[PDB]
Amino acid sequence: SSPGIWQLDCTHLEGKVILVAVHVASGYIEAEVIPAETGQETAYFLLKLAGRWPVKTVHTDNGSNFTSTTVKAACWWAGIKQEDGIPYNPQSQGVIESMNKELKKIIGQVRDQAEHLKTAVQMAVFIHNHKRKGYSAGERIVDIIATDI
Amino acid sequence: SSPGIWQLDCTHLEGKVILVAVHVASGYIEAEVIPAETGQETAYFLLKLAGRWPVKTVHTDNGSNFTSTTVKAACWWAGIKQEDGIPYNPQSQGVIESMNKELKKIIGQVRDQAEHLKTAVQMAVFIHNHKRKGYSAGERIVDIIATDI
Ligand SMILES: CC(C)C[C@H](CNC(=O)CCCN)Cc1ccc2c(c1C(=O)O)OCO2
Ligand SMILES: CC(C)C[C@H](CNC(=O)CCCN)Cc1ccc2c(c1C(=O)O)OCO2
Repeated sequence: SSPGIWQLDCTHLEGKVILVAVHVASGYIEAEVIPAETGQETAYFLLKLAGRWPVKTVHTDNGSNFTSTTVKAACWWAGIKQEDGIPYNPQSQGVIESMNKELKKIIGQVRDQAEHLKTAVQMAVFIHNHKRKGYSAGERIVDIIATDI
Repeated sequence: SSPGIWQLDCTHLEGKVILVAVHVASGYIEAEVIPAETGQETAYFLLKLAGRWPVKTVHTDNGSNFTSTTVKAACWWAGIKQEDGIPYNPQSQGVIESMNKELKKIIGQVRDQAEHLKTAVQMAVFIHNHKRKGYSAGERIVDIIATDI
């Protein structure tokens, strides 16, 4: 069910890891900076996400997170169906690749306004979610979910 | 105005600080655990919040955060109108007091399922936002904002 489908995405910058969740139908994102991708960090990120939006299904970003007993525990706790992130539809790869490039571009544009990478990432999330393309990703996710309710 | 109005709230547990943002019209919350309330932490919290929901006005929780140059910078950056949290309507105090008590109750109910307080707080956010009272706070915030769009 489209309103509840999210995709995990992990990208790298400044020797750190940026963990991203994308709401597939809208392009809306949430992101955090972590020292490295672990099952524990991914699990905690999902708990946060699921308390904020009605997360039904998550396409996990890799096999280690898919396998992680802590990720499995969090998905159980939060009522999330854990699925693989295998792009059966092959355009899914390019969309995420493009989003990572786009996010890094925005991060570079704001980078000098913040001391810490985590702050620049949140500024980039803001800009991404507010950008009109016409509705913004923030507007689309709200409309999609409201219609579903 | 109503769709974009949030209230900051700071409460204490286990020698730590729980920073809460409440969407006044719906009762929907976002929360984080921090070692202590500083302007820096409050500012960062607001940047995160504003990238995720259309935050127009924030009733700050105290005068130190209202005054903080870092909080002011974040509100400027994110297009947030910073206001005081003075309850001209005196029922506002009791509503927040009650929410803090309610949150702590839920935290106590989940506390043994997580090692770390921050995790229990996110579990409590989840339970709070999903609880049907009939719509949940999560459903109400989405409806309110969608209608506004
Ligand atoms: C709001 C922005 C224009 C300036 C804030 C204040 N920053 C500055 O004024 C310094 C910018 C000069 N390079 C950024 C900020 C807010 C809150 C934080 C931060 C940072 C950050 O700088 O990363 O770290 C964690 O908590
Ligand atoms: C999902 C929950 C039932 C179990 C997770 C795994 N926890 C356990 O199984 C231990 C439970 C001990 N009572 C909780 C968890 C997930 C992710 C984290 C955590 C914690 C946490 O425990 O606080 O800390 C930071 O990152």
